[PDB]
Amino acid sequence: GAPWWKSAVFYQVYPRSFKDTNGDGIGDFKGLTEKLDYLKGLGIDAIWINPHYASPNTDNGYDISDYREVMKEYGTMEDFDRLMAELKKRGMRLMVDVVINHSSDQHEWFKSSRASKDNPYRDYYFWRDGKDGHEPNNYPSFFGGSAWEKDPVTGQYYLHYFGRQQPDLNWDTPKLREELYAMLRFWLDKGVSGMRFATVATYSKTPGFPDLTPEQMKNFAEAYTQGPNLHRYLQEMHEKVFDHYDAVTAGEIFGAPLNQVPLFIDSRRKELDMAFTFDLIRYDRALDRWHTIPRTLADFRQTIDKVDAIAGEYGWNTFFLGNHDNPRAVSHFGDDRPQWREASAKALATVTLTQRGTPFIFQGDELGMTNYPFKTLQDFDDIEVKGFFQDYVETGKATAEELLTNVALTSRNNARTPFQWDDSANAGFTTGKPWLKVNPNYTEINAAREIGDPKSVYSFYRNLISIRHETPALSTGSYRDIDPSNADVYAYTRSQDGETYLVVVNFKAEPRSFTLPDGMHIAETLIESSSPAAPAAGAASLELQPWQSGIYKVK
Ligand SMILES: OC[C@H]1O[C@H](O)[C@H](O)[C@@H](O)[C@@H]1O
Ligand SMILES: [Ca+2]
Repeated sequence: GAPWWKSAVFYQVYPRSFKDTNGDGIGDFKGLTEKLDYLKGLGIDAIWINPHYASPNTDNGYDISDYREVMKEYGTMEDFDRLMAELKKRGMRLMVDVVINHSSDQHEWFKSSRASKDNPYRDYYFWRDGKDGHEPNNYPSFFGGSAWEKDPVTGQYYLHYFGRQQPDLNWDTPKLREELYAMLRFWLDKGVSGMRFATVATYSKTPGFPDLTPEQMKNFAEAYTQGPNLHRYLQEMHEKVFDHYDAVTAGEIFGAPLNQVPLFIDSRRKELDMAFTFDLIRYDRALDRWHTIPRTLADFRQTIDKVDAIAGEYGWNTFFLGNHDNPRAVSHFGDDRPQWREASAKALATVTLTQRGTPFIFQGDELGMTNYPFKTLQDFDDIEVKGFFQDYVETGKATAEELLTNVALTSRNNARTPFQWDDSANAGFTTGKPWLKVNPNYTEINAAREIGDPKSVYSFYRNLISIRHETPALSTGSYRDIDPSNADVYAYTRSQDGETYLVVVNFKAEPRSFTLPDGMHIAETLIESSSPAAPAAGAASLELQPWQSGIYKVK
């Protein structure tokens, strides 16, 4: 049979922005725990939570200062234990985020490492002499400036691919590997069902740290995935940790060329179980990560087809249209204008829930939440944007205005505005002042309004989750794009054990038709959105309303 995770629907919870229960304006574990019935009723099998560890929060949990303690803002270890127990009560599973490319610079390992060149923890991190009067080499940081920071305590520089307060951990050091493996066991021994490995493809660094070529410089995120020992380390982690448990692992394979993805997820390789890739969600992002490039449905569907191709007989993909690092799904891939938001959000739900792979729904997407109307500099506050200011505005490459107009569309804060529970003060997320403002559209878009409405985005998601669960081909079926070149109507089949389903989604705000492949006809209509009526049994074609979606069994 297929592992539970291949037929699961996951929901991602960004705990900081999901539900606050003590009026400090930051979401927490008690808030999440209080909302499990809501997630269970939606039909969710397992939740992935963003990092929940002790953290100075320079990067909202991705800078961890103690891997064996809970972040103070979310609660205590007891609250974490209660979350797990309450999930388990409901037959639901927890996946946690694992951030072991780097720690906080406040982690005690780093506090020791920096003390001297002979410190026992010195090689828990990468320390190098400057060269030619400046940095060890020309590596840039994702979060601005050089990836090398001089520490005058020793006069050497340490490596940080991300923030200056996120020094990279040195996987070449076996005692470091052993500490990380022991840390992973600490959490898995508590009963955690899954682990998502953040930036998993950057763990291996190239011996000697030679300069990037100017080609590599223009795509340094890819260069940082090419360390010669990467798969050696992932295999060791599996041997020493995951072989001993039954937790699912997922890698956030950021930066890596798609053709390398099989090395991470082929089950025979004993590395990771499934891939988060970024080819789709960044399919319209420029190399600088902040400009957008126009794309069409043909580019969208062709990327999916390529990502599907790298999950062979033995590999497996996740599928997602949003996460805490990206704009809102309906804003990004749909049409978020008041007249099309609901219709297009339903369309994208149909896509999400009928893809081959394990779908992850990001918190709020089931309501049709949208991008935020940024109005002030403060609205954009985020370490990555601070870095774009450093790299692009201080250097005179762009004005602040150019940067913010563009980051309005791409800002990670679009995804981090509080979840909109109801139409009370701050959409019911907090009784205090939320850490990020609530989107003003919460008067219209909120869970309490949608749950009771048969025609809401929520109810559609719920109904799609039910259909997928009921229908094996829709989870583990083969996938085939009916016409990769079509830029109007996305259509595809899922097949398993001699049953074939057809998914058809108009991405245009206009009527369009669709002719089924010769020899194929409609047998039954499982569900549709924005349709006035279902096709007649035997139909060789369909008339589509704007943004209409449907799933059909064919014959
Ligand atoms: O840790 C640095 C970054 O790593 C991953 O890309 C995370 O998904 C992102 O939120 C984080 O800032
Ligand atoms: Ca709180």
